[PDB]
Amino acid sequence: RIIGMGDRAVEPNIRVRVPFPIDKNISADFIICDINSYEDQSFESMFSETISV
Amino acid sequence: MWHYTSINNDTRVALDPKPNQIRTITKPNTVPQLGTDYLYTFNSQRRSHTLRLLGPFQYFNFSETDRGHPLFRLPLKYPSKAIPADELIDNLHSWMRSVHLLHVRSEDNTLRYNWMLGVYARSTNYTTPVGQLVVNAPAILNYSNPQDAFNSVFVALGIDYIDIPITNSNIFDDSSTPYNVRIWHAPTMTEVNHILALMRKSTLVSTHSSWHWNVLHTFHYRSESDMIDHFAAKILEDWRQKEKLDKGALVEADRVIQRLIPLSSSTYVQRLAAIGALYPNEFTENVLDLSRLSTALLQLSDTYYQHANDQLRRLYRRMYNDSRTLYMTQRHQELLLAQITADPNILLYPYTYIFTTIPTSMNYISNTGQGRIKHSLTVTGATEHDTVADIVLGQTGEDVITISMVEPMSIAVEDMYGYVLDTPTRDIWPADEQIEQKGDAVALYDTKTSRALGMFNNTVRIDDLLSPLLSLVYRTYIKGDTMTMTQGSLDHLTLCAAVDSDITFVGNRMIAPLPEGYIPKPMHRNNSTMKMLSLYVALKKLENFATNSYLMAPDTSIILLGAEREPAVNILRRFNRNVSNVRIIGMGDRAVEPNIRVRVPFPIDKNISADFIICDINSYEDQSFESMFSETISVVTTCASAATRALVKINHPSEYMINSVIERLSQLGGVFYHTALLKTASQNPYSYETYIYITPIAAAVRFPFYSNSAMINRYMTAVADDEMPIIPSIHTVIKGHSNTYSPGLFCGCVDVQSAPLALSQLKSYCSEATTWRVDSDDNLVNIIARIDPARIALEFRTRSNTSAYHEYQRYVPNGLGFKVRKTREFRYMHREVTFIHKLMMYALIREQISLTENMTQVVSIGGRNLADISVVPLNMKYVVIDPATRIETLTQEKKNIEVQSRPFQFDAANMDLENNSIYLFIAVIMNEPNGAATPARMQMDKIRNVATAMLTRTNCVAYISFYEAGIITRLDQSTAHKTIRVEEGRLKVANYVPVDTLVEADVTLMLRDIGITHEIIRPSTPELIDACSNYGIRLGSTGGAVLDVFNHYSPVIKLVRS
Amino acid sequence: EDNTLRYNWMLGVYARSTNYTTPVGQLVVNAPAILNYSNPQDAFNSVFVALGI
Amino acid sequence: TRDIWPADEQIEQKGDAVALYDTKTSRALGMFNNTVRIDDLLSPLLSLVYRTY
Amino acid sequence: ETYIYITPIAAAVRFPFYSNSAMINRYMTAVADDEMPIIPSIHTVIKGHSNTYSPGLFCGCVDVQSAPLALSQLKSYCSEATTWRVDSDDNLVNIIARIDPARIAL
Ligand SMILES: Nc1ncnc2c1ncn2[C@@H]1O[C@H](CSCC[C@H](N)C(=O)O)[C@@H](O)[C@H]1O
Ligand SMILES: Nc1ncnc2c1ncn2[C@@H]1O[C@H](CSCC[C@H](N)C(=O)O)[C@@H](O)[C@H]1O
Ligand SMILES: Nc1ncnc2c1ncn2[C@@H]1O[C@H](CSCC[C@H](N)C(=O)O)[C@@H](O)[C@H]1O
Repeated sequence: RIIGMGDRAVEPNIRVRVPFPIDKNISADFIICDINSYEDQSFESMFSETISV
Repeated sequence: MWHYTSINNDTRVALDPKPNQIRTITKPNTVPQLGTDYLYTFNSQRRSHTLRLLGPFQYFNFSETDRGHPLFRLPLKYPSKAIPADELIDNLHSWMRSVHLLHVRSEDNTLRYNWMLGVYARSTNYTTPVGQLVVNAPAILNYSNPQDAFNSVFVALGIDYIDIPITNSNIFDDSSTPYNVRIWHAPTMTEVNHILALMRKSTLVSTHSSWHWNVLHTFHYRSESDMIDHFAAKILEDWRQKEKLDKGALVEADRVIQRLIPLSSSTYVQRLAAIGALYPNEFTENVLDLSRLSTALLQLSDTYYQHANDQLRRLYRRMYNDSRTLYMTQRHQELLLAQITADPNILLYPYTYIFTTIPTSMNYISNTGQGRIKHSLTVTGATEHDTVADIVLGQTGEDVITISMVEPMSIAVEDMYGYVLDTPTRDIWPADEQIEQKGDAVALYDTKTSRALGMFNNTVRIDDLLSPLLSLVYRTYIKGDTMTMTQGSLDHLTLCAAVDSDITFVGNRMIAPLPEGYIPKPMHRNNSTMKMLSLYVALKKLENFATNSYLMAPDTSIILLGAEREPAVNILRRFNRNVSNVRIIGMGDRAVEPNIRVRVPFPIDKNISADFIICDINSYEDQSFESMFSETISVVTTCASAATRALVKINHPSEYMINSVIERLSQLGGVFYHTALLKTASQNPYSYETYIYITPIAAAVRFPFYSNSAMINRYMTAVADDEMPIIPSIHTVIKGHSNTYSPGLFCGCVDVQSAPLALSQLKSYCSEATTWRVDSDDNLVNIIARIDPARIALEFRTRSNTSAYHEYQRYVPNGLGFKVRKTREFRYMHREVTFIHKLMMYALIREQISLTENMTQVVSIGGRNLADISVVPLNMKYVVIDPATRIETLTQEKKNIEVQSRPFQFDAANMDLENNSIYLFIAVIMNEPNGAATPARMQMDKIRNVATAMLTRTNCVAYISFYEAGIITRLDQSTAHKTIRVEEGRLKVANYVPVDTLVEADVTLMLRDIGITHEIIRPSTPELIDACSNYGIRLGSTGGAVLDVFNHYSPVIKLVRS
Repeated sequence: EDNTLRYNWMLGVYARSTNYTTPVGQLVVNAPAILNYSNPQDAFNSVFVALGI
Repeated sequence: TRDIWPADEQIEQKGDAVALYDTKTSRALGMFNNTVRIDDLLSPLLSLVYRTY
Repeated sequence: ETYIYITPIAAAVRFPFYSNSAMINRYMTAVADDEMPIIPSIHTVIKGHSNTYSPGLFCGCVDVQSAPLALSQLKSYCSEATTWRVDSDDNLVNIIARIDPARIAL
């Protein structure tokens, strides 16, 4: 099973947010995260986004 | 201050061959043989013949004399490929052979040959004064410096300008040109100012900022309607050149600005020029760019006129009225300042204007590539809704959206054949309970099983599930195959259903040969053959666990008692064809040769005899119990003595029937018999059709009888007529935050303008959704949504609607997905057995909670905000106690939800439960907080310590679920093990880590001296029906055999004590 | 532009196939927008009132 | 390599991140960043073993 | 663009944090705006023993009669060079040379 998710996705990729509100029960053996973008925001707000990922 | 950089260098000027090499690159190209230089692709559009010559034969116009004669005509008028690849190479060679230009070989190494003007004269046969000049003196076309190339052909003639038609790249598109160009005589800077002021008030002309050759030249268009096709073509390029510059890179496109500048023009390109000269915020693109573009940009220009917003409109209107000057943006202007000082004496567009206000973007995000986007909606957001519209949709069509149901599924190959064996447990049949069980069978029989149960029984069948796929490996069989290997599970499969005829094996592995011209018919399978082929296998599995047999030793006899006339015999005969001498006999009370028509058992004589008997007797409605019983019981006792290892079939597994079957065997036969019933796959789920396998003991049987009856119990749960069939349906209508909708799903289409209006409301009923646009410029968006009671119970808690309008509105227009062709949607979805088991877990507790006098709070321990359904009423507070979960937003919106971020414990050290708290203990009393595995002696304390406290706490029910031991061996002898695998010592359900079993005999006994009240309630059929009906979920067929066993051995113990 | 319209297939192809010769097939030449309807039944009510048949 | 994060250097490292972020990395560094990419390096060859296939 | 791989220890980690930060340091060397983008270019011109040329490369063609005249001067700016005639009887020789600061300083 190879699943794909993101905040701009298209079937069979599923369009969601990160982390996303409660429920939905994400689960896997491996996760590869490539989150980032797309310009821009001040440091005090950017930090809270990077650290939350 | 970024001031990006670039390299500006003429790209046309540096194409012209040398004056002494111009000889080489023209005629002497007969030595080489083309091949890769020119570009050719062919489409069966049809038709397309894009044959395009590249440098140095690009921008080359063709004379009408040597155009048609040599080549072009005939190759085109095949027309339909055809068109051998040899034709192009050999024929194009023939053309390029006979061609040359007039020139003079020079000695100076710093000369260049004018290509453009040279080929212009040649192609016109030197007819005009411009082309005749280069006949008497062909050395005029040699120059050492650009610009000075043309200065020599205005002074020598006395003319002011030269007009020249353009070149079409495609050499098979023989049509009139869209426009032409005109080159003006202009030496100095002061001349350009004089000419461009003269270009005004004249038909239709244009320019473009800078120029190649350092000499003024302009464009002249044919008609007004064919100008916007050229403006919209250049504007598109400038948007790409500044895309790489604004980020910062290296480009080589000289000129700096590609945008065209309309001089004397109409009124359609003044509107178009304005919108293009402000670099709109098409990011991501949107716009509807692919097509038609020429009309999409006209709609775009209408946007900024009123939009969006302010000084953006003003900028637009400051360009609409003007459109006479070149508008630049500081940074982009600097490129000209950087290169105007690098080399003096170079012409630029006199009239420039600089502005620094973009200012900003929205911005947007979207995509325009094939795809069908799924959505996942939530119950919180940053917006506030109150009293909104009812966004109505209707009409699906049958072309775009097809609605069906069974559902069809997709599995493997060996998984088609598996079974689960049960085992008796009782050793005595009381004479006081022998008439108690009878009364249950008699009273039940009178009224047939629930009408609601039969809503799925004869509605869907195994045939409709497996056949669809089973007849696709038929197409695979044809022409194609690999190593097959006799005996294997693949072997008898492709021998059976795929091929009516026999199968020849050569090497025990190969499939050969091929069907030359005759196509062998697909074996016609039947409803009464699928049950027999999966039982034949089970029969061989019950004999010996050793795998890879399936074939018998020579001189073995098997007889079937059908179920005639039915095939099966032919299938189990062709399979045993190769193996020496095997006898497969078929009999029944409706049979046809080679099947023998008889009765059962049949009067004396005839001497029936075999090694194995498979009985499928029954039917066909109807007769009263006292007469039916005597028929069912007479079948068993006449197959038990007919063979040594037979298997029989009974209806109504009611615990009376099964016990009367054993009773009638233990008395007659010597040394008793050993009996055990079983289920197999492909038996039509929830059909209460069990099978009884009979073995001649091996000594003396310990526990012949049944006690609680686990597998049978399924049957003994049906009830008489009640309420209604339920039945899912469609709505095609949406209210805003309004309760009361029937289970099912709904779909339609809405205006893209109010697409995100619908999405903001769908969150109240469902979590999943699917959208797509049919075509890029239809503006209609199709929507499918599915109603789940798992979200309804979470939506309508209080009054807060919120939602997130802002989030979804960022899709319009494009970004909702694009999908062509047709698509089919189904009704009953597909879920495994890990999910359905839980749907029965919560369907049970819901009945128990919503019945008691009074409640204070419902408490769950472990989960993802799950088991929300079951909390009744919705007014009731809901508490979650788990170490890991998401908090805040969901708990802030007055949902009466609260979460404690602490690990619970079961030591009776700090217990505080109190009046009316309902605690759930799902799976959190098993393994560790991380995901390891715990002993079986450390899980008992999690009940002892909860009870110890509960003894003093006022009537406070605790709901606890735990695994029942005995599975150890019950799923070890079985053949179905795709899931619910047992790792010798531990149960492996789903994922996690395999967990230890709990000895039910000890767990029950140990609570008879500490605890007070402890009732064990197991989920039954009624919970299965309600689960499948509300959610709309089919049973997993091969997982259905898993459910009706796994379900039983997970007790839910209710500790309701005061 | 309205997303809640449906095109009458049966009547449309009937007229086309007869070269719009009959009064019923000529009606849909001057005004081909008559074949659009939002509600069944009302599809046909428009081609009896306009003809008088 | 480190085992302790000093509480006196936790705000010294912060000041470096905050002061640096404000101004994007060197313009000269970006002369090669978005100018050349892996795609332009490997794809040329990667699509020649396509013809081999 | 670095990546962070995370593993659930196996017992207790010794050195979880970073000190000098070697791989990260690369990032922490960028500065604000300064001078110029530099950018290589072409010259198509040769002076005899005269300093001050912009980095990059230059090329063209000369009369074969004065081919070795150019070669005697290219040695001042570069070490590598490439020449070829187009055709046997053109008498034009194409020259490509590349400027190296490893030779300028010598
Ligand atoms: N939690 C989140 N919030 C916002 N955007 C997210 C996200 N998780 C992933 N993304 C997406 O990740 C992207 C970072 S750049 C990703 C590369 C880009 N998708 C490409 O195809 O080249 C953003 O476009 C963003 O939409
Ligand atoms: N002793 C017996 N008396 C009556 N019918 C018997 C019988 N033994 C077998 N049968 C037959 O078994 C059938 C039960 S249903 C069998 C399935 C059916 N033949 C089919 O092809 O789908 C009855 O039709 C009955 O004719
Ligand atoms: N002290 C405690 N008491 C009860 N549950 C606990 C606990 N500590 C942790 N848990 C929870 O028990 C769960 C074990 S795993 C349960 C299945 C998992 N929630 C799923 O959705 O698939 C974990 O989710 C964990 O959050």
